[PDB]
Amino acid sequence: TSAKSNLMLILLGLQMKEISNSDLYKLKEVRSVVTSLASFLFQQQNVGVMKSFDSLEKEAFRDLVNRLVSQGLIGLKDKTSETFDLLPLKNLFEYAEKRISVLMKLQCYTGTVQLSHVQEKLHLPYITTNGIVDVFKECLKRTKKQYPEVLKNWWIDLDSGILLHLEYAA
Repeated sequence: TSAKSNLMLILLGLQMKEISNSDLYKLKEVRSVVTSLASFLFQQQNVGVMKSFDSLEKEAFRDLVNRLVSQGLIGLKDKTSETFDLLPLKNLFEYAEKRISVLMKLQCYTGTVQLSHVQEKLHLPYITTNGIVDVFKECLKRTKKQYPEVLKNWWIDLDSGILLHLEYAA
């Protein structure tokens, strides 16, 4: 639980179909996350360089936000107002959940998820392999929590696709 994963979840659980970059920043839980990456950026400045901490908070914040946009988890719905579309993230999570639950009802152990298939089922050509793993990683984590009696452990290998590994308890 750190960095853009924490922001990923903040977003994931928002209820809004979208949110403006502006508003998103004013959220308390989001500030805790940037102030954290903020301290790293301060330690990382080159000799002689000295930006204000706020300059670093805002900078950390844009970096945290782009981390998700570059993997396709959130979409920049409107550049003009800096509004993000939170749906790609909510659908990608939902799609994850469904796959995990079916593979389990089938006792699959090891199964593949192709990136192109996910881009096609949902309708987002910008999702990336990293974006897919981070979502399935979180879902597999929650699944083990809600069903200890079913899922013992899990792993995600890579191909352009992820290889999901599942091992059961009873």
